[PDB]
Amino acid sequence: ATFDILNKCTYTVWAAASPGGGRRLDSGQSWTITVNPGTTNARIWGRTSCTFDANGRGKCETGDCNGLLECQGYGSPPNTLAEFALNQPNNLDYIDISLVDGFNIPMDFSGCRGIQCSVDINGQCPSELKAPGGCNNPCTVFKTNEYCCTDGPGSCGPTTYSKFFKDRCPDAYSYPQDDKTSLFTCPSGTNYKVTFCP
Repeated sequence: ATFDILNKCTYTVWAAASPGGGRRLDSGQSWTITVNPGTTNARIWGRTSCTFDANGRGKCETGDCNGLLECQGYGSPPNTLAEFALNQPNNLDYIDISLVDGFNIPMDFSGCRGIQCSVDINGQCPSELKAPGGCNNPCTVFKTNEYCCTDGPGSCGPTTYSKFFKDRCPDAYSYPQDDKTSLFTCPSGTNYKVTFCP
């Protein structure tokens, strides 16, 4: 599948992908990548307030991936995520926006349907969850089963903190087991667009 990733934010977003790497996107810029069928565990995000040297090493305020421009692994929360797994059984791609590793930049993820989390989550973030440049999920910050769902299927459910996210972005995962209303599929062969600040 192809992914067009577009920055419509008024500020530079250093886009990142696992797998795929990373690119500086100033306002209005785009980066198109191919992710092969069968890839699972994949994600596209944006990073704010980065600084990189001529070799691409440095540090981002949000979403930092081991201090590289061209990521080779996941970023540090808080980071809004476009998650996907391609060509799964019955020729299905499974897509979602997740807030389980936090929020940093508003996002639209579109394929056979549009998913969008665009409200001002940073401006409204509870003080328990605030981070520089974003809003953490309570699971990242408070490590208990109530928010992290480690104790098995059905052992957790929505909390006051996850409802903060879900009330604002009903279609994105707000806690780890938030699948019924956050996990979507498209037919394999669909191509995708991820847009920052839609």
